[PDB]
Amino acid sequence: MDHYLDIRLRPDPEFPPAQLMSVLFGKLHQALVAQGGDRIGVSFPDLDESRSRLGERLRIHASADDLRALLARPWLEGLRDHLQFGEPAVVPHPTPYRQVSRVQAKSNPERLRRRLMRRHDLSEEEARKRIPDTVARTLDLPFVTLRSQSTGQHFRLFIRHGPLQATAEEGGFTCYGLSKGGFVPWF
RNA sequence: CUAAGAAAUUCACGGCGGGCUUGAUGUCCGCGUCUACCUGGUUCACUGCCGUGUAGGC
Repeated sequence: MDHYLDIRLRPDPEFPPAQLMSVLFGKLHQALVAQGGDRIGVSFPDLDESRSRLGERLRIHASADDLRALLARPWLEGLRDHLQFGEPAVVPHPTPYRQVSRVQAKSNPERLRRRLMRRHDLSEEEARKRIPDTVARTLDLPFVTLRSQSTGQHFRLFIRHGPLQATAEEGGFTCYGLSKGGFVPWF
């Protein structure tokens, strides 16, 4: 979209940058659910996929002026000191097919044992013998702390930038989920 | 090529007993331990679509 807002976090000695990225993402999710718009894209530049750390930048995509003003205010609700955001400028158009989307993994076999026991396959000890073992525990690289709101606990969130094959531009949804679920123009 | 050249000391045994170390004593006075400080990077869970497996929500 043509309403991008790059945000560059100011270096603060008291706070690590991912600890503020989690608060920025939480305020963005809370005030993005609160509006009437449904598909508002979110992209993560400065990605650095060699040292396994998320970037210090963040951009939005919303095909309106009033909606992009609402989301310029939304991620900046109350903080006003740690963001140091920019101005909405006219975007270039390479669009190299890069789609950013959520992924999920299973590292707790006891939840699978609970689901096996108390929902479908009513047993006591067949569950612990049959499938699980202390092996094949997955992992995913970009972490977001993301404390919950509606009676929840601290749970990570993992995201993937897709294939950057520069051949064409396939149309997709702007956002599926909290922030991003589709393709965005990548710079 | 040596004050050279050689060589069986061998046997036995009862050290015994007796005894009052005694009393006496004033260690004793003094004292300033001060000063400063980010545990923090770090709670990958709960429960469900689902016969596995692998999609999703917060």
